[PDB]
Amino acid sequence: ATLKPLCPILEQMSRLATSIRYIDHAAVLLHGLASLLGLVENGVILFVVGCRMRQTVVTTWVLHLALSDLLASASLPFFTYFLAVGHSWELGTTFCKLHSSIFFLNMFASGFLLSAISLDRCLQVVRPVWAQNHRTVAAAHKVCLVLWALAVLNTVPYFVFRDTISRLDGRIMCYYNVLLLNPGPDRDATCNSRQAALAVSKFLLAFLVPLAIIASSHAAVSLRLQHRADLGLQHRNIFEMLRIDEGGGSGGDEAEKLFNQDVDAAVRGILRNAKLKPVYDSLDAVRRAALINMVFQMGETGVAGFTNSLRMLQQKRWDEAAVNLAKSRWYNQTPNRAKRVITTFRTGTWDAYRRRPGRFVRLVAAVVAAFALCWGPYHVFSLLEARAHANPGLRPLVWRGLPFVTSLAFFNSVANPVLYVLTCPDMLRKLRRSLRTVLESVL
Ligand SMILES: CN([C@@H]1CCc2c(c3ccccc3n2CC(=O)O)C1)S(=O)(=O)c1ccc(F)cc1
Ligand SMILES: CCCCCCCC/C=C\CCCCCCCC(=O)O
Ligand SMILES: CCCCCCCC/C=C\CCCCCCCC(=O)O
Repeated sequence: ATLKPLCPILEQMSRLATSIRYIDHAAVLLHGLASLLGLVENGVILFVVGCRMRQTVVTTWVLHLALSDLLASASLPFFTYFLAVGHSWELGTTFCKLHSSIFFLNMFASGFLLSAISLDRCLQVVRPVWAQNHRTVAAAHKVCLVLWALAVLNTVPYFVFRDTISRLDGRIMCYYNVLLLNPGPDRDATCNSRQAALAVSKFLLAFLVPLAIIASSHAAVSLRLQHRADLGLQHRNIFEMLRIDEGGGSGGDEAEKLFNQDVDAAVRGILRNAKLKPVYDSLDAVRRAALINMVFQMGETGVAGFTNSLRMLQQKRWDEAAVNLAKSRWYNQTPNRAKRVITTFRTGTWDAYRRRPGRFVRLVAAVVAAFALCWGPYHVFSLLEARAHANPGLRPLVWRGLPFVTSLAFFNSVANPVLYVLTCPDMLRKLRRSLRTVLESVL
């Protein structure tokens, strides 16, 4: 036989005269239905958004946001089995680590994605010139891959410090064991230090900091839109295009700004090139603005690569240039930012990017609301559990609330897909269409 040293928080939990267990069937059914609903709801969401819906940047955020919830409701039926046998983990040690990791993986992922969403909207409003030339779908996909890697990285310690602990009544707990690996000379000290180190860091990186970014990005937008509304109602600013001085301040540090919008710098480069300058002189003010965007999107070298297209613009053969530009890799990989430039060359009319209002606003505000209401109460008790190492009086209070608010965060994965439909008419329409098509196939 063996013997492991445990933290005082655990030892009391390991001591609460019979092998017979009482089964709360109500919780079994409650978590049972939540498993099926959670899998089916997020299941059809991924299909509707990903297969039968036009792919943009915002729908990419939601797509990954529905993927983490799918994994979250995949671990749920194993937790139902846990309750079915009277609160006991009977599926080995390695499966205990993996099952627990999913909960934390979904936690960090959801907190990072809600941050990315708020920042994507912020860049769209605060820096219009940059956004229209770089906010592509492929970039949105690339960002998510980084976020998941950081999500996995932050769930590494929780995988390590999970362990199965035998009780005195026969049950087997699956919970924290901060002494499992590399315990210091002082067990009591390292029990408290690394426990608070987990509760505090998880509270900041995955909740408080997301909420801070969300609220901070929300205030920047509302003020920027108010200023823009005042500019639009001015007679002078009627046909103005590619503005920068909306944020105020001087215009001397334009070459040093992140998410750059230095329009003047590109113009000097255009005149420096022997290929682009005579073409630039041929075009009118509107078609010059579209040429600058091309320089912004692929650089001077790439724009000078379209020989036949430049020759067509210089002779004012617009429709002929439009046909040529449409058969390129530039238009094939990023159609949205490309179609806007090509059409400008055709019509000779400018289409304002800052005219287009944001989408999925009702969706994000609803998911955030559910996010703060489900993970809110959880972190409150989690921080108290770390505090309960020095104060013994808080311990019975933790044993009551923590099992509930944990299941509350669990049910967050079941709430979101319902909220997706109620705040997005396009989603609901596309769903009833698929539903009707499916039912018609049988008849
Ligand atoms: C009910 N059991 C755990 C409660 C807390 C908890 C569990 C769990 C499983 C996966 C992911 C997270 C989980 N949490 C919350 C957390 O890890 O912070 C099961 S229990 O009987 O072992 C238990 C009951 C009361 C308690 F205070 C601690 C553990
Ligand atoms: C296993 C059961 C659940 C399966 C439901 C349907 C799965 C298919 C979902 C969409 C697949 C194609 C997605 C294409 C968009 C890629 C966007 C991205 O992930 O960056
Ligand atoms: C499965 C149980 C989990 C449910 C947790 C609660 C989820 C819903 C949270 C609050 C949603 C409120 C939405 C706020 C926007 C209201 C829409 C409006 O009036 O414009």
